[PDB]
Amino acid sequence: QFLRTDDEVVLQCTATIHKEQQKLCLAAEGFGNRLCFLESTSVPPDLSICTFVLEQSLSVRALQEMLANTVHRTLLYGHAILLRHSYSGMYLCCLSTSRKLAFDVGLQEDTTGEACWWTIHPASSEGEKVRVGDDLILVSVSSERYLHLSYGNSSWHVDAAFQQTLWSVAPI
Repeated sequence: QFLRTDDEVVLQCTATIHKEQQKLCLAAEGFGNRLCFLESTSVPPDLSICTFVLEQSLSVRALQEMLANTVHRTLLYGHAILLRHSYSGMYLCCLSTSRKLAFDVGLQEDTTGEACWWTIHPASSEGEKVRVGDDLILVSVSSERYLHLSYGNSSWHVDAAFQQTLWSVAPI
């Protein structure tokens, strides 16, 4: 099975500290605060806020074409993608707010611009079809930062950083 577009997926990652390993899912809520967060699993507690739709999928050339002009397809490594949040209808984006050399990651409704675009990359070839069960690296088209699993005081967080994180994107 290979990942396609217009799908409903869950972005998961593996967090290990003090030898305790767990699966975390990316999530958010439309109300008030905009930032995303992570839920522990085992299936996460809340799954409605945990689902994303692969609305679009373009080449970087194509994406930049449309932008410059204004001045169920499959996914391929290197392509930029757009992830809408089922609940809020807003879009997974990379913000310009920090937390300190890392940006915040949240929802926003404005789908124009590069901030809401994430290029997908392989764990270890560009142009190849993305197979379900593959691990993905996501890079922000706007900032060129990575969707990153971060650790704070007591909790795990997500941000756009200079270091990478592997994401188990899968449907359900």
